[PDB]
Amino acid sequence: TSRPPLEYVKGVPLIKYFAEALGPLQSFQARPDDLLISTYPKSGTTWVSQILDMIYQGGDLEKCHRAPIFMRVPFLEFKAPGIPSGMETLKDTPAPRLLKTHLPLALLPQTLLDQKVKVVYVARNAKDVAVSYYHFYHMAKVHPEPGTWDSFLEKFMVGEVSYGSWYQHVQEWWELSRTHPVLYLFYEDMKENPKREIQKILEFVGHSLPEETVDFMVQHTSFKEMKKNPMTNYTTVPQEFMDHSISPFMRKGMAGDWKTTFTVAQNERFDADYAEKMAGCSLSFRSEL
Ligand SMILES: Nc1ncnc2c1ncn2[C@@H]1O[C@H](COP(=O)(O)O)[C@@H](OP(=O)(O)O)[C@H]1O
Ligand SMILES: N#Cc1cc2ccc(O)cc2oc1=O
Repeated sequence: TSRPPLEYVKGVPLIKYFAEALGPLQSFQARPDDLLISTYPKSGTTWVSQILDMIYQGGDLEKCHRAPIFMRVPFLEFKAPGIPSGMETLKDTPAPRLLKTHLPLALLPQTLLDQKVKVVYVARNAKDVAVSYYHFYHMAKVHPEPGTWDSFLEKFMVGEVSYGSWYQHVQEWWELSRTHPVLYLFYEDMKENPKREIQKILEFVGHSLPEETVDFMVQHTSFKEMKKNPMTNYTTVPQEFMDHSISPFMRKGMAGDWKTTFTVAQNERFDADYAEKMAGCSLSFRSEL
C-alpha cells in the first residue's frame, strides 16, 4: 500500500509523515509578530492564506506570484517524501511571517500561545467540510483510502480522519478566542460578502488599504481567479502527491452543495448526532446561503 494508515498522537489521528514532522517542530520558536492561520482541514485555509498574503504584499499581485502559496505560507506540521518539510521552508521565510496549521490545541506548539501570536481561524459548516474532505482524500495520496462516501462519512462523525474531530476542533478554538487574540471567521460569511470579511481581516491585522486596493483583492481571491492561478491551485506539486485528474484541489467553492451528496438517511443520522455534539456550544453555522 502507498496509502499508509493514520498514526495516533495524544488522541489525534494524523498523516504518518505529519506525525514525524512533530519532532523537528518541537524546536520551532514563534515571534510576537507572527500570524497563524488555523483551520480544520477543507474550511478555507488556502482562501484565507491568499487573502492575508495579498494584504502583506500591500495588494501587489506580482509579489504574490513569487512562489506557490505552500512556500509563501509555511505549513508547520507538513512533510512528505521528496518534498521540503514545513519546518525546512520556514527557515527561508521573512518576517512578518504567515504560518499555517490544522493542529488541534493538544498538539499546538505552546510557543504560539506564549508569544500571543494573532490567530486567524476559519470555520465552515460540517456537511460541506465532510464532502470537500472526501474528495480531497481521493486526490491527495498521502491520506489512507477514503472508501465509499458512506463509510467515510461515518468515520468523519467519530473523528476517525486525519486531524480527528471537526466538532472538537471548531469548539476548542472558539473557546480559545475568549482568552487569546483570535479572529474567528466563517467560510459562509466570506462566500456571502467577501469584501466585508476582508475588511474585518484588515482591521484585525492593523493595516489600512484604500477601497480600490480592497476591491482588487476581492477579485483576486475569488474562487475563479484562485482556480486558474498556478500559485494557489496546487497544480505544480508532483502528481505522485496530488492528482488533479482525480479531483481538483480548487473543486467547487460553494456553500450548500453538500445537498447533492448527502442522502436523506445520512442527513437525518448526521443531524441527530450533530445536535448532541454541539448542544453546549454557542456557535451557529449556516449550511447554505
Ligand atoms: N477563493 C475561494 N473561494 C471559495 N472557496 C475556495 C476558494 N479557494 C479555495 N476554496 C475552497 O476551499 C476548500 C479547500 O479548503 P482548504 O484550503 O482548507 O484545503 C475547497 O472547497 P470545495 O472542495 O468545497 O470546493 C476549495 O475549492
Ligand atoms: N498529500 C497531501 C497533502 C495533504 C494535505 C493535508 C492538509 C492540507 O491543508 C494540505 C495538504 O496538502 C497535501 O499535498
